[PDB]
Amino acid sequence: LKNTNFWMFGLFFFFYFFIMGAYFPFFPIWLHDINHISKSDTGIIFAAISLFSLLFQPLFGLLSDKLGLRKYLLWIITGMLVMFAPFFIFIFGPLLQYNILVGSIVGGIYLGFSFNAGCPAVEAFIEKVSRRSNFEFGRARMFGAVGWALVASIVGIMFTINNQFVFWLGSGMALILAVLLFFAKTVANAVGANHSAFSLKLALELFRQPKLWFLSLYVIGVSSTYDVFDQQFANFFTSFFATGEQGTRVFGYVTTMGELLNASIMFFAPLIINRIGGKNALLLAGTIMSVRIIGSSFATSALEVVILKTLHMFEVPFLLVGSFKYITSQFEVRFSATIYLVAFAFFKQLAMIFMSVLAGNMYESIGFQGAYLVLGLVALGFTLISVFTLSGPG
Amino acid sequence: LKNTNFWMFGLFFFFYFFIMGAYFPFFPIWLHDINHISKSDTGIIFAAISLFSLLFQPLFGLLSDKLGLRKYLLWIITGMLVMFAPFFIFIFGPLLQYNILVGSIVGGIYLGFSFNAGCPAVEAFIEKVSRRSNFEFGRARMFGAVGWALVASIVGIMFTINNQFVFWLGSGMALILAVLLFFAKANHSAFSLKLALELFRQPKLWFLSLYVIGVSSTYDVFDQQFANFFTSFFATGEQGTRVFGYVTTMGELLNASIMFFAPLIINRIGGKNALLLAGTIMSVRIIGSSFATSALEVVILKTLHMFEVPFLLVGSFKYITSQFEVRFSATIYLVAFAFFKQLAMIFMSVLAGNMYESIGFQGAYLVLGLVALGFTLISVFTLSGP
Ligand SMILES: *SCCO[C@@H]1O[C@H](CO)[C@H](O)[C@H](O)[C@H]1O
Ligand SMILES: *SCCO[C@@H]1O[C@H](CO)[C@H](O)[C@H](O)[C@H]1O
Ligand SMILES: [Ba+2]
Ligand SMILES: [Ba+2]
Repeated sequence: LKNTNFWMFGLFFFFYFFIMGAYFPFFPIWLHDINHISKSDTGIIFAAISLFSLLFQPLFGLLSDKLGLRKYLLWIITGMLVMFAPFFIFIFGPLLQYNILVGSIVGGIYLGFSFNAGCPAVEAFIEKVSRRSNFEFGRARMFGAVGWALVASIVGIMFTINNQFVFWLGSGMALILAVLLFFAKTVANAVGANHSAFSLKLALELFRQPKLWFLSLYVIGVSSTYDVFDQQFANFFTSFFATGEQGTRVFGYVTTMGELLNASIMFFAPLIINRIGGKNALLLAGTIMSVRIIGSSFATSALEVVILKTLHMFEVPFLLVGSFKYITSQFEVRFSATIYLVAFAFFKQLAMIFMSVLAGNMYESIGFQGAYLVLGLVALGFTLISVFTLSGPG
Repeated sequence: LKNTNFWMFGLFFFFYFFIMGAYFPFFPIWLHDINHISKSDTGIIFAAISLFSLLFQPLFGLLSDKLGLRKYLLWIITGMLVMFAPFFIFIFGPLLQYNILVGSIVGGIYLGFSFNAGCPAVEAFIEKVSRRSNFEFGRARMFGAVGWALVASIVGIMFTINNQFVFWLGSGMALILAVLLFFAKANHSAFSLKLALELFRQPKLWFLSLYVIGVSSTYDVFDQQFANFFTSFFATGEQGTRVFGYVTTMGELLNASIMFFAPLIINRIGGKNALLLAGTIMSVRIIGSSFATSALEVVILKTLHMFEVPFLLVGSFKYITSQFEVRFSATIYLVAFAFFKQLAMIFMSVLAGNMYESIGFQGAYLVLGLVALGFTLISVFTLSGP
């Protein structure tokens, strides 16, 4: 309402999703369209993205939650963010062009994990400040969602003109804006509080129950398959458009409009989830997941691929809250700590290391639409197996 | 549009007016409110400010224009700017508190002239880069005006909390930002003694000089310590700087908006009338400040400074352009606008500073408001006709 720390972190949510909004959606276009990198090479890039995510994400889930609460980690993340443009334009870009991809990927994910493994730890850090004060994390998260939307259109429109200055703008937002939010720093009943910790015996007891294994199979079979599908979908999407400018213009307009569609539906989504149930609503996401990949295998027009892109926005709430309420309804509260780590974060990244290579090589071999039928078949395949992930009903 | 040197120098306009926006408007408040310096002492500080300006400004007008074009001078200015905070917090601040003002003023203006005499030379150096390329100086100067406005509100709001870190921010802005702009690296006039001697032969200069000394210097001195007088009308110490921060920021947006449409007015009214209009609004503010009673009344007096500026910037330009030979313009700016104004401001700052200690702010404001309006009435007859 008037909380001084609220604006400190509300703008921090906005100015981080500014740099997040610049990098992530326009990352594959910057590799193929701009850096002229092949489909197999991009497959190697995204495999290394998932590898550093598998290493750094569990390290931050133990740090930020326990010792990291003293703002030390958040400064390190900002230290990398300050040198956003003098990395892509000066270090990252030429290392890829050097034709040695193996040498290049290592140095590439060192600044890459600040968004992949970095963001959940930053979102967990602002989750703690919101619980300490009056302001709610839900309204604080929405402050940043507009920053993701504002950039997506601005980068999409200004890309073909000069992508170099949009990168040169993001680094500045981490420099002139992020530091200002850092110098001005820091009996209670919480509405939602997750003060959890994990151990080897907690994980060993989690391995005793088959519930985890059937859940893991959905995370690997369906989710990882779909997550890999989106890694290089942008290049396939842009191809359907009249010009090179027409591709990025519409792709910029879609992620911006899609975010407003996502937040609007994610709002009314818990009402639906509670009536459908955790298992059934999770499978609702799996159908709208696989229908997009399998629909992409027969894609013919530009307005047809626009309709396919929006499906991703109908999918997200039924999997964000869908995964939450499943663990909440089918697992002990104490186990939730290992669950996110073991399945949601470890098994998903391990599957995404190999799946990204195989699909990346499939675009080089059988093409986009060719690979989409293979991945669309397996995602729908595991979705049909997920109907009987507990016991055979009657 | 896409000029690589435009962004390298447009941001240079922004990040300099960042440090300019920190120092200049909040300089008197840092002396009286913070350093606890008297009105007579501040009068001595501003006299030394005008003395180093009278010495360094003519030296840079000959350097940057001729030899200085090889970026050597711009590097020296940045060398002082890097040590902005380790000067005010470490050297300048204690020297004043060492209750020896004479010893302190000398060392104070060595970094002080980097903004007073420094800025016109920086604005002239960048005027040359704009002339060399596609991008225009008019749009490049505006790039920096937002930097002056962004800081003014940020310093005004954060001052009472910790003024030490805002100073610690400006020095870094010259360090991490200005150096990066250095790795990535028409008025062609000259002046002489005979040009200046031919200038003294014509009475036009003397009548113009009298307006620059009588009216302008009087008004410029008035603003040197007005901020302290303004902050007094406000509910708290926080209320003074908050509104003073909001006013210079809003006033800049009001100034740029009106200076845009101003040349249209000037060309219809004439050069003399533009100066006569600027002088009336100048003296009315000073004389109005002598009877000031409320906080929203002083806010209205502060905005009048923003109504005045275009009628004197372009007002002075078109007068020389319309009543003097193009060759003479080089000396004109040095002789009256820069030398006579600073010489008058050396003594006027001492006398007015001593007047606040003697007859107070409002008291001094009637003496200065009477003379400024006095010279404005004589400028109706003295100044060269339209
Ligand atoms: S750490 C949160 C970032 O996740 C992304 O958030 C944006 C904008 O808020 C969109 O919701 C994307 O779908 C998420 O991947
Ligand atoms: S070299 C600049 C001196 O002029 C001042 O510039 C600031 C920043 O834009 C404002 O225009 C002030 O009104 C001027 O005094
Ligand atoms: Ba949570
Ligand atoms: Ba000029």
